[PDB]
Amino acid sequence: QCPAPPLFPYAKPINPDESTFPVGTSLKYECRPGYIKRQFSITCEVNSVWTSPQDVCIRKQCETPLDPQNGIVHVNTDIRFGSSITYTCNEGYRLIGSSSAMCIISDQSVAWDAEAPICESIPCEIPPSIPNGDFFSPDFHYGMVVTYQCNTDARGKKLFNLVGEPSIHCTSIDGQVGVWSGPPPQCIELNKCTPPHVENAVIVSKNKSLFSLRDMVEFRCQDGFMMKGDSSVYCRSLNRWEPQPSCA
Repeated sequence: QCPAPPLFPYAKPINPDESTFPVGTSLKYECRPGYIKRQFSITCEVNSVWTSPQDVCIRKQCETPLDPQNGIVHVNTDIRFGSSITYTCNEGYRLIGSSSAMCIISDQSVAWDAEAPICESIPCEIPPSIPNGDFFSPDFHYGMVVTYQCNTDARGKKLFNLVGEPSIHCTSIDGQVGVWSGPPPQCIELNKCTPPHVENAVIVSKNKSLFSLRDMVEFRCQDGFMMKGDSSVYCRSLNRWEPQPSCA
């Protein structure tokens, strides 16, 4: 009075074709590849329904995954047959290798179909060379800082004004390519001024790549705003402008 047995995703019959079994019939089943090896029986009970033993087939375990150095392993389900793991690298590190692995049948057991990846520090190009100066460094990777310094004269006395941020650091925008945080500073002669900047204004006087002491600069505010302060300023020592205007 029993119908054909259920068709288990984890088990198969040891000796496979029929559609009618009397009550009390026992059939010999086997756990499929990737499950811990076991032979068992399914029985046709008095009410014409089949019963199999509890937790008969357990999925085989793959080796314990570890977090890469400077990275993390993500176990989304478990570390058994059919499951997958993904890897990510931490901030300032980039992945080399496979970003995922799956627990698959390997010979007479189970194994990860890929090796764990490396999370290496994002590298940087040598920082820029600047005329009349250089950077101090103890090979550049994410986070490293470099400070620039102007050359002194042959007697160790100040010869240039260091203009801008003296320090820059290796960073990244995409998490793959390393970029320096900003531009390097400049080493300007003591009787010179660098071109001045006023937001939402243009220079109407002669533009210069570099200005000399007492040189004048005239600014014009763009259409929409206008002068606050004097429009004319003059080059002072130590890269200063006297007086120091605005466009609001």
